[PDB]
Amino acid sequence: AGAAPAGGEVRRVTLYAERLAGGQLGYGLEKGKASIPGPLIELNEGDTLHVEFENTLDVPVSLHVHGLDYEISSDGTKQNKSHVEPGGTRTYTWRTHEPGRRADGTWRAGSAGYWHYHDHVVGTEHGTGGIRNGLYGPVIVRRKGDVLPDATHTIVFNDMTINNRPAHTGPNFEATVGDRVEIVMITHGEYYHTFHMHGHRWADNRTGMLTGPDDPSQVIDNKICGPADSFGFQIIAGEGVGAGAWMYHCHVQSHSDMGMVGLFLVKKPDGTIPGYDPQEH
Amino acid sequence: AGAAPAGGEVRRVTLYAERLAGGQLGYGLEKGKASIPGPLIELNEGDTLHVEFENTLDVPVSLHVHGLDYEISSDGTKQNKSHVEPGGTRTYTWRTHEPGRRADGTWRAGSAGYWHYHDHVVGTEHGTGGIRNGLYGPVIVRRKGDVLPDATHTIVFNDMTINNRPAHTGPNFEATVGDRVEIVMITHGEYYHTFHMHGHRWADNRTGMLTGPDDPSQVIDNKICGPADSFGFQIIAGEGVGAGAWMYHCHVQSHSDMGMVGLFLVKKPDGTIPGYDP
Amino acid sequence: GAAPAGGEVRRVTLYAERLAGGQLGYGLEKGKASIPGPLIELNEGDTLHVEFENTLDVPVSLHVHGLDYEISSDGTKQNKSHVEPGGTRTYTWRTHEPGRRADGTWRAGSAGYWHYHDHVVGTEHGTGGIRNGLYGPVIVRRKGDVLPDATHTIVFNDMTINNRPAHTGPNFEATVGDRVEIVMITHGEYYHTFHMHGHRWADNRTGMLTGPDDPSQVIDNKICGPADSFGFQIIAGEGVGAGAWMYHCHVQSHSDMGMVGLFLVKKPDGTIPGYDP
Ligand SMILES: [Cu+2]
Ligand SMILES: [Cu+2]
Ligand SMILES: [Cu+2]
Ligand SMILES: [Cu+2]
Ligand SMILES: [Cu+2]
Ligand SMILES: [Cu+2]
Ligand SMILES: [Cu+2]
Ligand SMILES: [Cu+2]
Ligand SMILES: [Cu+2]
Ligand SMILES: [O]
Repeated sequence: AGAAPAGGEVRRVTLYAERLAGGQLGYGLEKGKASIPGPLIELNEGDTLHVEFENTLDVPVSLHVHGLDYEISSDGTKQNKSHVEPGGTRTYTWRTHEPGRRADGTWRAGSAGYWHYHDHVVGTEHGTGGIRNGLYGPVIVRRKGDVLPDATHTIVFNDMTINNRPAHTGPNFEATVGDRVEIVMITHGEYYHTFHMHGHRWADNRTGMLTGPDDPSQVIDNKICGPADSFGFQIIAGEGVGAGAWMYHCHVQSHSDMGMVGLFLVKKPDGTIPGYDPQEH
Repeated sequence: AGAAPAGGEVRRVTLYAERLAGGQLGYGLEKGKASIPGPLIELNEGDTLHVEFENTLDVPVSLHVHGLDYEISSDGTKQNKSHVEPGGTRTYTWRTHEPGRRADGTWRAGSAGYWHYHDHVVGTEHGTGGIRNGLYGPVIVRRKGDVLPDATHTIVFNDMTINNRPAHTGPNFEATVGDRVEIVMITHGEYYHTFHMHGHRWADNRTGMLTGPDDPSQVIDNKICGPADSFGFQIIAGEGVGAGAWMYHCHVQSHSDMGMVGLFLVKKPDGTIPGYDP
Repeated sequence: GAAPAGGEVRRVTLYAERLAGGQLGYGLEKGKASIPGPLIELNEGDTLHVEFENTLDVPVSLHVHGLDYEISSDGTKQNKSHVEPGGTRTYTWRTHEPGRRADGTWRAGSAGYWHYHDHVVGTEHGTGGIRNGLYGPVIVRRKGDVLPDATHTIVFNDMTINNRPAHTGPNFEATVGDRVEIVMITHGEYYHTFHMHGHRWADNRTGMLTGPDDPSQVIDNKICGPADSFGFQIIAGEGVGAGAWMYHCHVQSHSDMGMVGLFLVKKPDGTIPGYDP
């Protein structure tokens, strides 16, 4: 898909918090297309995003971002009078920025990386009940020259669920051998977990690729993660291992048993998966 | 900026273990002056420090540090007769070393970082009564050319508290927009936590800040941590996000909800906090 | 000294058996099983065929982290690659050197501190097979890697170190100045914080910085949860001297209840000063 360009476009989008089946809550880019996870927000460093947000719930909701620049007005908390009342609208405003030398000669970390947004005022003032119900979603902020993927898949460990799904309902994601798949992995709630993928590995750093033969970042297939931790990577599907149904799961042993498990379906060029007996789950 | 010198002085300090109000145990720089956490001890790589310790409790205590060089005699553990009787005194010596190449020709990591000290002898032989009641403190060992801060603030997640404080008592931490703020973050006791800061982000490396455009240290705003973990960072306060009461909190949902929160009170240059009730 | 560049096809026989005391483990010969299992060491490019035998009365299997295996070597009941009671199976592991793709991007190497474990006993994620000790280490070395005087594996399995009864180590001995490798794996149900007295290491691939432009953190305390694996190499007693150098999980209760051990660093004349158990 090429590579990211340099940023600096004032983007704007519409966001709504809606009720979902089963008492669940979610964000969507249009009324009635709310999902869990929320819609993937993607940005290039420099970009500015106005988020026009409406609350269709009977309770106040908010919209709070990790890792992006925001004045306190866009804090998204009761503490800075920045929530959205029932039936209310409010425009939030996020900025990103590039790395660069400061006047004291110290490097200013840019805004790039794998981030998230969630609610901060439902249930409690730290968003506990809203986060549990599914008011969360991913934010990617690229830097110029970042390799771009063929696909992007978000995997939130929210307590003992994957993306609030029922135990052992995945989700599963598909690809084809060689694809540049990207994974965003976020964690929410009470518990710590350990994210693990069969047959694939990545570098523990911003992009999940090594920069080169002098990138000392370690190569893992298992990452521990806690509430609100976010990381991402990109892998080449089946690189060095082939097609097949490739397990991902939480490696905390009671958590894969209770069903924090899903499948990375990496397919041959003809769309088949060898040995994928769908009844092996 | 104005950085940290090279090291290699011999330094000396007096530290006491005391009871404070209501079952509290703590280290101080002089008597009566005990604090939780204990006093910040700061060095530059290669400095030797001679801690002249005195136990003022009616039970044994020790002084044990992370990451610095000490010889086995200054473990601060009962298991090798390093603890201190009630009323006793003992000098613990910690050393620091610069980075450098070795005998076999590999690079030997400097003793620089964000470290800590704690008791190892109260309640149990791993300091479980002593860690739980406040007998811990921060340690920073600066390299050469380390950027120096305007202020330093220690945040310790000691099981379910920040600095053995009551629930929902901060601490709160003040700065002006533009101040170079260093944060010493230590976890202790029983729970993993995940450290969070509103509006501010830092590098997951030694300094908390990147070396330049080839430093691949991840930039994060949320860090999982477990007992005896120590990291730290420098951020430019309200840089790119402005003045206001910026929350920091354990992002474990019940933990924040149960009071593991405090406010980073950041000022416009006139000493006021937009949107906050001072 | 230094590790070579890989490329051999290496064969080995592997056995799952019951141990005394009702546990389970892997060995290289029959009656020689161990918890953890034996250390498997590879160079980047090395292929290893694992001639594997289930001597247990239930399906066991072998599943590896890090390495390149085809879905046929997956080790899961899910992909029908577990081994029935009494059966044999060859699991094949490959490794790859790093290198730049036609992509232009940089492909990471198989090198690392890895581990194998059972995926089919107890449950279909090997929870009962890991619990009773069916686990063990792997070190894939990159061309030129430093090689040590010793390697020791410390597995945090729930609240046991190497499935050992509480407060019984294991202790490992060394002489001042030795180069000592530690493989640290965690398994099971709990998070942990692995800590060593008197010693520190780099939080990167090898546990040692490349030099003064390696920005890696230096630590002596690392939080790890089920299936985490890492390693390092420390110079024994470096700058700190001989002694009984304690290592433990740093969750207070976990240390209190026997997740402790010792790193016994001898003076060259074999004395460990002031040590008396
Ligand atoms: Cu928050
Ligand atoms: Cu989990
Ligand atoms: Cu948050
Ligand atoms: Cu200790
Ligand atoms: Cu917490
Ligand atoms: Cu300690
Ligand atoms: Cu698995
Ligand atoms: Cu533990
Ligand atoms: Cu596994
Ligand atoms: O696994």
